[PDB]
Amino acid sequence: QTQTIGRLTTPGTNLVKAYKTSNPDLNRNCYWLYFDYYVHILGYENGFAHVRIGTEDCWISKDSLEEITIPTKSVTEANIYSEPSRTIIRYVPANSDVTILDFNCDGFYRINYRGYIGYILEDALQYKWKQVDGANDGERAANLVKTKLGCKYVWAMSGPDTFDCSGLMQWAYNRLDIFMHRTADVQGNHGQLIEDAKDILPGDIITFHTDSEKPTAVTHVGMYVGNGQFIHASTNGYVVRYQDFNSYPYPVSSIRRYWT
Repeated sequence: QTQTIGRLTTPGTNLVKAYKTSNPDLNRNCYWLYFDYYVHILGYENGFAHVRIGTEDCWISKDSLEEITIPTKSVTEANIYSEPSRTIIRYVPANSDVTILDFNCDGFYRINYRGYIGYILEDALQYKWKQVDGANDGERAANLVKTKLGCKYVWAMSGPDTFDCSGLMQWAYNRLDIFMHRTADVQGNHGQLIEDAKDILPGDIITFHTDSEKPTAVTHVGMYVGNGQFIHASTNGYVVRYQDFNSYPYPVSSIRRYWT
């Protein structure tokens, strides 16, 4: 499928309602999407853009996002194929200036090279769309939140500069084209369940019971980042901060793995 790149702009605010069809009851949105998130644009219809995050697709107002392209230079000669697979369309010298139109196409960017359109290997271009390093998406997610240490706590925010506990998680996995829902309790009910804290890995999310007088309730979430530490947007300082996993005095509800 041919797709373009969307960056949410939500003019004048931080959120836009999402719907599951192009003719919705505007009062019955399935959830929201947020400022500076990234999506694949599937198409347009009835004033809405059809967007996709990983395995999730929904509809948002065309005014809430902007279609964008990404220029970069190549660092490794390779062939621009007609689809993300090594019919040849052209060739890219040493470091040619190109323009990316789509990403994460089974290892292949979709680009424009001096007027020629097609798919090129990800590692051939200087720009790396995940931004961070890591052995798997879990470690990448962990390194993404580490970049946010010190960011201030604000309710209902998901970046780029302020966060609440659940927004930090959804922001991090949106940067990896992996969708999770917005609230802590829903996040803790999806992805692969890790029943054993000794088996946790960076990028795994942890939900917690933080109210002793409502001990089954789930309002708070963090992400394991290795070495017995997790990171969370916390009201204990109103900041994104490290937290010692073992001495944290609030019980775990679930450990969930959204990376594969």
